[PDB]
Amino acid sequence: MPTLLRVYIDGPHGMGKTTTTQLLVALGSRDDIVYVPEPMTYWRVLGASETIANIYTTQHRLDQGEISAGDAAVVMTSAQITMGMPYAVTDAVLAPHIGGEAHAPPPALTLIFDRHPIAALLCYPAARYLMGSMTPQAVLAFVALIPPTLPGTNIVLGALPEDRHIDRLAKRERLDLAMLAAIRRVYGLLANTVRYLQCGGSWREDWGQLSGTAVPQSNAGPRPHIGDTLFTLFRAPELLAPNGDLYNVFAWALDVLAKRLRSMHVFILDYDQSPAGCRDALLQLTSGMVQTHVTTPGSIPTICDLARTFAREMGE
Amino acid sequence: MPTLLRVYIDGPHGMGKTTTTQLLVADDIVYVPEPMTYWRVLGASETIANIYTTQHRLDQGEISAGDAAVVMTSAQITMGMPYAVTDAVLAPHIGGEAGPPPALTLIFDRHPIAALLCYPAARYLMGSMTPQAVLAFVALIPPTLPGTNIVLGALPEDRHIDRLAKRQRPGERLDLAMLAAIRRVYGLLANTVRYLQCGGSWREDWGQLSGTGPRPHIGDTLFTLFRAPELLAPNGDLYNVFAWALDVLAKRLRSMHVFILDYDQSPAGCRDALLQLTSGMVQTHVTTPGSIPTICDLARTFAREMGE
Ligand SMILES: Cc1cn([C@H]2C[C@H](O)[C@]3(CO)C[C@H]23)c(=O)[nH]c1=O
Ligand SMILES: Cc1cn([C@H]2C[C@H](O)[C@]3(CO)C[C@H]23)c(=O)[nH]c1=O
Repeated sequence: MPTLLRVYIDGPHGMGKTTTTQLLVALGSRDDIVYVPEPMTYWRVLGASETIANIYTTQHRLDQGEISAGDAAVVMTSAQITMGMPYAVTDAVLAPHIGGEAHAPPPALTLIFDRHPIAALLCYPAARYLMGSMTPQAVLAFVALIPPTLPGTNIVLGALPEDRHIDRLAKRERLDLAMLAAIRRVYGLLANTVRYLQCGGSWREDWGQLSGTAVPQSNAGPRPHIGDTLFTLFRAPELLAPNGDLYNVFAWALDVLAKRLRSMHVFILDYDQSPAGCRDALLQLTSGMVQTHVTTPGSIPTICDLARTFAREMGE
Repeated sequence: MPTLLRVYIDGPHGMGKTTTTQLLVADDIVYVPEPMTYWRVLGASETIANIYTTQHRLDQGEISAGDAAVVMTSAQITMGMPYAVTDAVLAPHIGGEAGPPPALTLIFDRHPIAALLCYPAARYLMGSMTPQAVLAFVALIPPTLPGTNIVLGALPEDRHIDRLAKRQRPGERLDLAMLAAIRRVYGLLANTVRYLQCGGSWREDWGQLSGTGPRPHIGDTLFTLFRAPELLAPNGDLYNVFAWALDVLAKRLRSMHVFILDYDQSPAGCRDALLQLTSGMVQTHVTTPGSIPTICDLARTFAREMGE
């Protein structure tokens, strides 16, 4: 009965996620830990041409009033599909190999992913909605498509003060502070949402506490108010019927959001430290993560093959 | 636990699927109708019209293939939302196969694969969707649960054109090139399920598409559409990311149970044939004691809100 440890490193761009993941992997034996990198080659060439350049280019032309919100939404929506494809297809092929949740002995294999499918199907789309370039209905359609949450889904989010974050970003994409704020807010909201659900929060019971505007710990702390969760973003006029509550189609999508996030294992990594400091901190966090059994005898080698294949073909 | 019979009425538009499903249920049989209100108002404004106008603009050379594909892509997300959200919430209620009449019969107007696979594939055949986008939607197809019975149609082309002309939805343009494409995709779909059920291995047969248990040839299945040059490396090999999506397609389609309804007849004749087809469909148990009444509620609420 070989066990597997899956860890998805996620959160806003520019905090040091990629470095620290590589550093952690460099500490292990090549055969017992494998890095699933960002699929940059899929994004710039294989799925479409220079998808990142197109997203940045679209938000800029919308911001400058050169294209309409509608024109922006179509490009952003199609672009996000391209951005999420390698994550969704990897999740789908991995799925059959994942058994139940297995502290416990060291895992036979550890897979560290640079992001989870919810980055492209939920977080970046929600931030683009805040930026005016995605409709809330399209964000909810993406949510309804998030794959069932496999057992042992450990997600590591990141903490980094805005000023240090902004500092790192003056490195070269395009320098969008509003987008940085939006993606930090969405990942904030996501950590609070997982805690709200894990504390027994029912969005349907608390929906009425939202009426207002905009004024995190994913696995500690008291229960957050629904106003500090992702459910706050969907009180948009577009989604409300003439009686005032959400149309049922959108309510069901929120039911799906709850189901998917409630069973996840979320951890917060302080990135306000040197690269080796982030590496250790993540390594200490990796000890409280949930492992799973695998379903077949050869699932370990198959999974390892999948991960190396992915890295070779799609990472730079 | 009580048993459930799920029946997805699908296939090319213009065949009379909605006419014949109306008649079928015209409290132990509930209909999840075509979510026309989502398409025209709730999800976006007149998405049908936007899809047919875009293809028309592309056919006339007013917009580029790239401009069309972005619109078709974004619009297929809108079209499929009602199906995807319905499947996501119904999923936890479906238990294993049960194999006497079911406690509930849920008849749907289409399955999620219409919007995540068949319409995208037809638009690729129409030059208005990239094959990479079709495989992105394929990777997102929900896992096939037990008892997924899908009814596809059979109808001669000329008769289908006649019926298509009467069944025009709001914003639709009569397009015989799209009719041919959607008829080709659904025919390929039926052959693909048979291919996979008789043990066909797309990876083993792939060379037959380029290097020259009775089952259809692979060139007569959906896999042939994915020999698209955009998905291949300079040496001709398919990129693994796309091969994986084809592995997902094989997994999702193989376990669906396909039934063919002859539409070349009257609405009562079509309705009657549909009912004859139900004896071979697979029923499942539900997972909770309360699964039945809540599924019924889902179905009525969907209908009331999104049905025309
Ligand atoms: C995952 C994801 C990323 N991105 C961009 C922002 C980020 O800085 C990046 C590297 O992660 C360049 C690519 C999106 O726009 N959408 C997405 O779904
Ligand atoms: C399911 C589906 C339908 N359609 C159109 C064709 C059809 O005739 C219709 C009603 O069934 C108008 C809507 C698409 O364009 N994409 C789709 O995924």
